[PDB]
Amino acid sequence: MHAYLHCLSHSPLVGYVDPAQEVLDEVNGVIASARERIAAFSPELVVLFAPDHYNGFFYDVMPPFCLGVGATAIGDFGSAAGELPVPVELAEACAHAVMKSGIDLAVSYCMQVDHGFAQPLEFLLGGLDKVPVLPVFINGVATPLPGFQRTRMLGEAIGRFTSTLNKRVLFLGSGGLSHQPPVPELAKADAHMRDRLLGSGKDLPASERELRQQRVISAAEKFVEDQRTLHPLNPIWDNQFMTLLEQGRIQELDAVSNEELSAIAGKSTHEIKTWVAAFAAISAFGNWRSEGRYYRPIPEWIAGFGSLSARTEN
Amino acid sequence: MHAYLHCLSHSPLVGYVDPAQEVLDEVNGVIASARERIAAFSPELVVLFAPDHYNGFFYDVMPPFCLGVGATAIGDFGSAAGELPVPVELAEACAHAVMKSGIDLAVSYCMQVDHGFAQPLEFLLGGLDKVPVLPVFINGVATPLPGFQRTRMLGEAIGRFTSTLNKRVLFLGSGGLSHQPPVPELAKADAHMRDRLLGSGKDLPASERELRQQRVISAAEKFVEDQRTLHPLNPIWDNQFMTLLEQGRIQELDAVSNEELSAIAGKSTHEIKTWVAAFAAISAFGNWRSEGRYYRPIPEWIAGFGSLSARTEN
Amino acid sequence: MHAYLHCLSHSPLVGYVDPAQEVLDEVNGVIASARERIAAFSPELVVLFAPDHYNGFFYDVMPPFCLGVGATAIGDFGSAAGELPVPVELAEACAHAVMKSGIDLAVSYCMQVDHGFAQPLEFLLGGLDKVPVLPVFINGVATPLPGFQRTRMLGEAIGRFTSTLNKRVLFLGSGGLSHQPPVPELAKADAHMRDRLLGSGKDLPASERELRQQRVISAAEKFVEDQRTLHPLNPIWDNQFMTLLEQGRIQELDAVSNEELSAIAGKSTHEIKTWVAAFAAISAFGNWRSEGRYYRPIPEWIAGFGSLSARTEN
Amino acid sequence: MHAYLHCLSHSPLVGYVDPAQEVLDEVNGVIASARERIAAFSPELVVLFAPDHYNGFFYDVMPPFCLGVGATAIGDFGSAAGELPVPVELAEACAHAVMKSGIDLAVSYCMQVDHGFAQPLEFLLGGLDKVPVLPVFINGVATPLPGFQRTRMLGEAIGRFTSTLNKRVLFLGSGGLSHQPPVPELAKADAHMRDRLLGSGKDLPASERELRQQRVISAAEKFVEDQRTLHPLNPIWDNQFMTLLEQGRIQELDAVSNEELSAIAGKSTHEIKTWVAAFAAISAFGNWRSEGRYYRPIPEWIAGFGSLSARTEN
Amino acid sequence: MHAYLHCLSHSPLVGYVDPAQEVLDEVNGVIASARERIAAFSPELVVLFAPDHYNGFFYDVMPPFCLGVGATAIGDFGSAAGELPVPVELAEACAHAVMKSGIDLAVSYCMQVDHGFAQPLEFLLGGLDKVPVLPVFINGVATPLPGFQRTRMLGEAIGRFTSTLNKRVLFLGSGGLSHQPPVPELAKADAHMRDRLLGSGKDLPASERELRQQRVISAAEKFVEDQRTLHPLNPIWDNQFMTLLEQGRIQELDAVSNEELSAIAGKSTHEIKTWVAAFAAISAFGNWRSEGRYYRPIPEWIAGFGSLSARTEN
Amino acid sequence: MHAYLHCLSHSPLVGYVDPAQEVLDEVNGVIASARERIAAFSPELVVLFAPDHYNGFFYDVMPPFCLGVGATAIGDFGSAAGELPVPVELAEACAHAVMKSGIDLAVSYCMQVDHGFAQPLEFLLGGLDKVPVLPVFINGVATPLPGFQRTRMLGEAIGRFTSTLNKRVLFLGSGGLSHQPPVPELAKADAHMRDRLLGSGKDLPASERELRQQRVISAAEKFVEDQRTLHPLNPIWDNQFMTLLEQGRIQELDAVSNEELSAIAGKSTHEIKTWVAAFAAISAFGNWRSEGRYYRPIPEWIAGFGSLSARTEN
Repeated sequence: MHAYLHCLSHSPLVGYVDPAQEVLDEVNGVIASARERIAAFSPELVVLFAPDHYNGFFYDVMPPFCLGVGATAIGDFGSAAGELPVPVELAEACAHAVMKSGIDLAVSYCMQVDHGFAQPLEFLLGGLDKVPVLPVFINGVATPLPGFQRTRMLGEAIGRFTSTLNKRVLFLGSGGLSHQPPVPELAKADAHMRDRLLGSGKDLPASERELRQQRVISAAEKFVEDQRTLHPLNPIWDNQFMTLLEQGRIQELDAVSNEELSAIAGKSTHEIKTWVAAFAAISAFGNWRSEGRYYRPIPEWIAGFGSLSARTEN
Repeated sequence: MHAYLHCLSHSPLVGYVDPAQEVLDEVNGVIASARERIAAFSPELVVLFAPDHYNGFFYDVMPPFCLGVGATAIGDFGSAAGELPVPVELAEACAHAVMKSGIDLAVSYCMQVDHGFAQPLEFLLGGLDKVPVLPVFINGVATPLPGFQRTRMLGEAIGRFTSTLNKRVLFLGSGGLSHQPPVPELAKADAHMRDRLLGSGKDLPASERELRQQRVISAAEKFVEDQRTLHPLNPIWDNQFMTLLEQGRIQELDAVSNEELSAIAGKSTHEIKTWVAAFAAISAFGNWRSEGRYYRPIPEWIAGFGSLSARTEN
Repeated sequence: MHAYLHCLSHSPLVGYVDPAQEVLDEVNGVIASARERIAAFSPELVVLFAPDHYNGFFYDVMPPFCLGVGATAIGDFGSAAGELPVPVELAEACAHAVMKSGIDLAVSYCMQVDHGFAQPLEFLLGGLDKVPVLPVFINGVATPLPGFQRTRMLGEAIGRFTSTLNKRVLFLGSGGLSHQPPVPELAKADAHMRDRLLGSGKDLPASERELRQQRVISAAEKFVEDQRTLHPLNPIWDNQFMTLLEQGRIQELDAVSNEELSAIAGKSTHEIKTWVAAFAAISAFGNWRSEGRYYRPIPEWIAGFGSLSARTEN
Repeated sequence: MHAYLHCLSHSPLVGYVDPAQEVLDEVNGVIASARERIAAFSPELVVLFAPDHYNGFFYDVMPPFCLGVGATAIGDFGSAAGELPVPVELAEACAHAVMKSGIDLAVSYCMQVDHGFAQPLEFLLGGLDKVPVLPVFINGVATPLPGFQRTRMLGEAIGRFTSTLNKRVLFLGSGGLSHQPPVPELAKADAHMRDRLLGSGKDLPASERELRQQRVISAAEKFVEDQRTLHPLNPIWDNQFMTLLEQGRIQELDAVSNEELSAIAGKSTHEIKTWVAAFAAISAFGNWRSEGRYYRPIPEWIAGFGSLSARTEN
Repeated sequence: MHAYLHCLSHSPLVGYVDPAQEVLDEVNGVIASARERIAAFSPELVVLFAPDHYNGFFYDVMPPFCLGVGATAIGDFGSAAGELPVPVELAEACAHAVMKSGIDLAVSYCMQVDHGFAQPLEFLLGGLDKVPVLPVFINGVATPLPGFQRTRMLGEAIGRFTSTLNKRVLFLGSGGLSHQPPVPELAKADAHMRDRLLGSGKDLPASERELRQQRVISAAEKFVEDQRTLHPLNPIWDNQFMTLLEQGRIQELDAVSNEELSAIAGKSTHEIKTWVAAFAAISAFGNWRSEGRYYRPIPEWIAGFGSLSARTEN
Repeated sequence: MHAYLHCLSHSPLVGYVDPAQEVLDEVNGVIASARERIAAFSPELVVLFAPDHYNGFFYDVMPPFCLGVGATAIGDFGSAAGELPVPVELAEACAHAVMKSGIDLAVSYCMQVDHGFAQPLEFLLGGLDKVPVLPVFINGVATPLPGFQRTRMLGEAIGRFTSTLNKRVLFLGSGGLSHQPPVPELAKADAHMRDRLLGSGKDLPASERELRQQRVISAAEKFVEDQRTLHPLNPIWDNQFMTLLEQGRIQELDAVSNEELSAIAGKSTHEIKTWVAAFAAISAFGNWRSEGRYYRPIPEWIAGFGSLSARTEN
């Protein structure tokens, strides 16, 4: 059995607000190197964990985990749009096995996904339709939120299921590190914002999407001006987190509460739960080891960019 | 601490197809007696487990468990319609505590409910708005389905949470016993039926609702003609199940697989999972004992009608 | 101690309905290669697990496991007919030891067997009378059925018994993978079909045998036309099953219920229980390893053909 | 829950060879007293363990345990003949549950039974058709034989299953104590005797039945002449066995091997395994206590007559 | 051995901002009743847990727990001022034993205390110098903060130590329930505010004290105007907490993180840790039971007033 | 991960009272060799455990452990004076993690330190500002005192925290071995000495500092005259202690009570607790080994000079 893992922050701000071009070159070089490593691995199946940003899931129903038997990228932020090559029958078998294993997993047959699902596929495989995909959505914005413990459990379940497919599997994690975009809050939402959150946000007009993009860009530029306008980045905790992952010590993450993490690093950090899931999955394939570790704070994009890869040693 | 529990089959066929009027009188007498016992108990908070019949939850997102912070009865089958008195803040606290306890529970702020939520409230409390409610939906129709183990876990979580509210609590279970209405299947669904299941079933026209009601009535009359046209009722398993509940031996239900139960009693039986949840909850209040046990097969209504109650011994 | 194991689907449809001749050549090549490997091993004793198809066991008495002290092939489907070289005294000792070990095993002194016992012997050893045999029948058609747990237990018992014979042992598994021939059902059987199932099926006239063969052939051709006329094949589950066997993880099969498997793959799949027994047996000889894995779905023969071998590493 | 148990030796020699008439009166008085106690209990369901004497089960297939979904008494020795009121659906559910529990239990839809099943019903209920019955056959003549351990396990399984029927249950044990009738042996059987044992013994002519009856009568009279012509009775072991049962210490019977018992008391003693099963069953109903203990050796009938009863203390 | 426990919110706003006078009367009645119960108990030693409000402990050194061998009330808010009758030698022995038991406890020989230590003594004993005292300070304002686990451990240590003094002991808890006064924050503190926090706050001029009092009064009046200007009160969590204490289930409080509590109820809630300590202490005296439970939210005083008492049953 | 450890006695008497100059040369050679080894290691972060001598901590508050977020050396005994390069944010994260781990740790933002913190930095790194520092103060003079058990626990907590910083870490221990300077005692302190101990000792005039220095020098010369004027040195226990450390057997130090050690070696020995902490820390980095062991009693300086180093084996 063989397995390859890669986790990568996603940049909604690509071509909108940009840092010194040299840094951009370094980032692109890292991306290309990872892409080449994967192409060398030549995967057959792609498992993709990713969060959403109020595009398909809304407060009409908000599950902690969802699995997309049918998915479609809506092409936000100029990202790719269209359907995704999901192996329906395999997906249904996976859902059945996971839920039997003791995880409470919603399913969906027409899922709407955004750049959070698009960018990793484009950057790492050069298109949406290259390889069969198993999109898995993890809530990371709307409280209450799943804890680290359950996320690890979910990762292990999917890992043990896929370990018996006799294929070469690639796991992706698409959550950025500590950062804070200007995300609306339901508690302080007005009537219209509440209505958008409740389920009318599937059909946002292009004007509203552009307005939200401008909000994100302006907040990012303000964060460039000062890190205290929002939660300043925490390089210390980022390095802590990645190092904990590398040493294979995810057990120790159970001790952290959700709002512990919210207080330390800011509420948008919960995206990183995707990473945890990914790593848990690979631990079901026997021993392994990491590589390609890279990190860099970026004032221009609120995010602290990071990337990591791991590979099973057969 | 004090707690009262009651489980009762729901009859969508009330006034459409009817048995010998004497049986109807006996049923109504049982209902009235239970109602009087509850009124004697004088509850302060009502926790209500119930299934759906493709009215608010559709294959756009289908969670195994959902909790309704905001709910509204749509008045199907001539049942009551309108909003429900949900204690918002209490509901949010409950959701937080449950999910922290290790259960993966979706939430919703605008839930659509049908007779499955209406009839028990009307019959046992004389109206929707009498007491604060905590509506909890459990999937029982669309595979994959939660197992008995997880349902018991959910019940225990809610039970331990509510045990510390220092109130008098009433638990309701609204799932009928073994039966089979003519429920559409997504696997064999046509394009239009699939579209209705995917999420367009929230806005079914009155013509479609009447057509579905006529389908149910006709299938019920056919089942009256013969029990082999569909799955014949299994009185043996019904009595087995109730007796297992009475003796407080729900642990032994873990050994049963979902499609074990489907094969033995027919796929519609999964509704009874609500009952399990209810009983698990009351076990968190200390010792207790049952009463009011009653059961009777009914050819006219596909269901095998049943009812049960239990009470904590302080 | 030395042991060799081989499992192979049996094709009642050989020369009746046939696929593209190239596929036939590939199949025969695989068979010949396995035969040569066995001939290299040069066994002294053959333990043979196989199912029946209503030929000697009938509802007069239907045991879950039976051991044939005396056996005779009746030459169905043009397969070989005649007696089998059973080492009587060794067989009786085996039965005694197995039953002492805690398995409830019927015995028989005049067993009637069909192609399910003939084809593997002919194809792998070139005749019925080449080597001493221990025929063991496992029920796989008439409910209730033994579970995976007990089948594994039986395999282990026979394995530990034979491990002390100081011989070179060959284990055979003769159950096909997921498929569905047109098997009669006692529940829906008419008076005559019920009478045939009850015990009068030992003396089926050649006309009835030919009629049943024609039923099988016609149903196979219909299944060629469409896989939904009956249960479509499940390549996913087949590969799952074989991979689980190869990694030596049969323990995880205990979690599957009989009608779990029936729902996933179709009721005829229960034949594969033979395979499980075989593998369990070899695990009693110390460490081992697999080889020769091969699989291919075949529309023409309802079966999904498969084959596997394993060998102890002394 | 309520349960009553009774075990009683069966006398094939009633009216053929008789002891002093006073002893006969005492025996009949004991029988009548037990009958009255049962009639006071007023059972709803009867579970009946009994052995056979080469009348329906023959070496074509010989299971250790069998359960009769359909049964018929053939009226041997002038005993009653006709069908038995078996609750088919309940029987099938019982078989399913037992086999799931981990016991390997054959089933049969047309079972032939003899006086061993008739006499207890006539003597204790006054007819075959008074109450629903669950006939369970236990092998006690043809080696290899089930051990005490497995018999206890079977009893417990049936007990826990029936405990949830919410009925009043009566358990019967119909095996005599230590004795030895002239039973043919397959090992020393001639060609004709072997053929009769193999399966042609279902249709024994009345001449052969009368010959076998005369053999039994003559051997009984010889045993009257001397207890050393066959195995002499062992009153010590009989009292040992009953006392062990009364104190609820059946666990200690596991240490006894089958041929330990054969050597101590004679090979026909294995019938008493029925008793063990019965007692195990009642232990699943909570605490209980015994009564009516009675024993007496009888030279005239080879058997050492015994009888015992027990009752749950609610 | 005998022990009495009482916990009571402290009101810095007494006579500054006042609610409806009837509520004031009810509060005073509760206080008087508790006082009478204590006077009936007639204690010999008083253990007093209380927080501070930047009056003696400052960021020059900020311990999690401190024990005052010598203490002095500075008479803030018009509360009493002067020394406290501390049994020096007993105090030193207590410190030694506690630290030996495994708790890391600072000590101080000249401690400055404020109304948080004064009001309970005046209200419950009618003066500072009535009974010997053991003042114990618990940090509840300056992060990082001790968790519930360690606080319980501290309580148990003191409890077991005092249990062997052969005296009648009274435990006091002086932390208010959920509320939020306008407390300065070091992170956002200016140069002067930081200097005051660092240790120059021991000698605050009367002008600064009056300014801080006016800040508290104005913030309280604003909170009267709206509960969202600061964190609104959480009656649900208050009742949760008290009920958990009453049932003797403080173990379950370990699962709560500090900033869990901060998020749910507001950062000032940490005062209630005193209560936990108190209860833990009494658990070292054998069984006990509660009484006098009382609670009431008050808009006028930001606090949600509460009071509770418990007593050992000898 | 990589870690280097070094422990070294501190000599307040440098240039005041001196031994034979050859011994001085040997000491300086050892110091230089250790310095070169460290410079080869090239550390990035320095964790420094050290005691105080009544310079910043006084009986106003005396914690067992304190962590200095902000520190300043006051230049006693002619040692260096000025600020220290403390990585504020890293320090706060460390404090949070340690206290969460279950250690009760005070914090301070303006800490005053003396030669006990200065000399090791100057001698081993050539200045105060070379590397980031984490000053940690351990009480070793004022009873009650922390035990060995808790000190080891503290060391382990800091070790596991720093192990995930992905840096190269240097641990320092700055406590001398068995000795006794003329330290004032609070119990026998007069009014003025008590006032100095209570907190007025932060602002000791240069005259008082010179007087205390002269007291130390005179007591040292008297100890040169005779070792019985104070507690004579215990070379046996010193070698015992170092050997126990080298073999990695610090667990066995838990059995020693504080005043056990006080009786054996004299009350000033408690300084060595720093060493214990250091070693515990390094044990969190995996295996390691010691070197550079050196010891020598010195009559002239009351101390028994010692030095030790250890290094992780990657």
